This record gives sequence, C-alpha cells and structure tokens, in this order.
Amino acid sequence: GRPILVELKNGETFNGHLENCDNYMNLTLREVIRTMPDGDKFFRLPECYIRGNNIKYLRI
Amino acid sequence: GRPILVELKNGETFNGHLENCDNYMNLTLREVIRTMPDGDKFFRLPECYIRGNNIKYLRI
Amino acid sequence: GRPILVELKNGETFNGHLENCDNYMNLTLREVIRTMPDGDKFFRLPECYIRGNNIKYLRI
Repeated sequence: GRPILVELKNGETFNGHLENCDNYMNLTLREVIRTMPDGDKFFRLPECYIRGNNIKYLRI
Repeated sequence: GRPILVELKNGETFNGHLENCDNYMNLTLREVIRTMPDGDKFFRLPECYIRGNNIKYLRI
Repeated sequence: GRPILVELKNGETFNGHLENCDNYMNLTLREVIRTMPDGDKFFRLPECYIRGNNIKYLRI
C-alpha cells in the first residue's frame, strides 16, 4: 500500500501516499488528509514528515 | 456569501470559500486562511472540513 | 538573506523565503517548512505570517 493511514500518539491521523520510510519508521507522506481528534480535517497537505517516535500505529 | 469567516471554539478563525454545509453546520471551505489566536496565519489551505460542534460563530 | 529560519516562542521553527518584514518583526514567509518540537515537519506551506511578538529568534 502506497496510501496509508498513520495514527499519531496525539490522536491525529494522517492519510496520504507513502514517499519514504526508514528503519526507525520516520516517514514522509504526500497529498495528505489530516484528521483531528475533534473531527475537523485538513485536505491536500502537500507533504508531511512524521517521526517514528510519534506514531501509535499505521494501517495499510 | 461564498467567502465566509468561521471562528472556532478554540479561538482559531478560518477564512475561505464555502463548498458545503449540512443541517448540523458541518462545513467545507476551500482556499482557506487560518488565523491562530496568537496572530500567526497560514494561507492557501486547499480545503478544510469543520464540524458544527467546533464552531463558535460564522460571519458572512 | 531571503531564506531564513524563524524559531517561535512555542518551540516550532519556520524555514522559508522572506516576503515581508515590518518594524515590529511581523513577517511573511513563502514556501515554508514547519518543524514541530517533537520533530515532525510539514513541507511546502505556501505562505505563513508570523507576529513579532511570537518570535524567539531568527537565523539567516
């Protein structure tokens, strides 16, 4: 799966296309939908980098 | 009004063009300017979805 | 310099090309990389406005 959904420890989720990932799960997503715990969303974030340490889980 | 300004309960404002609104005031804005309570702004957010429950008021 | 790095009092940094600055250090950056204290980043923010009162320091 290039499109993945990443849930952060802070409760946010990022839904985007996987561009890079390293052995520590630091990763980059493109064309991202960011969903807040309160239900608000932001669409079409060009690119987001997420530290492996900040991730709760990832679903493909 | 297609361009509207939405002020959230968390103090942020979103200024963009109205794309959709439902009977619960869940709405979508495009080409949005987001203003933080501390004055910082982010321009040209492609699309934001805001839950009616998170809105304080809307100005047209 | 046009590319500058702005560190905010809230610990975030904004790395982008300087568009405007005023005598109070309210400024505008374009094509910006926003880095969070926890190491997550957002790339290619079209434009950000930052209030002088929110800035800790600026590096060119």
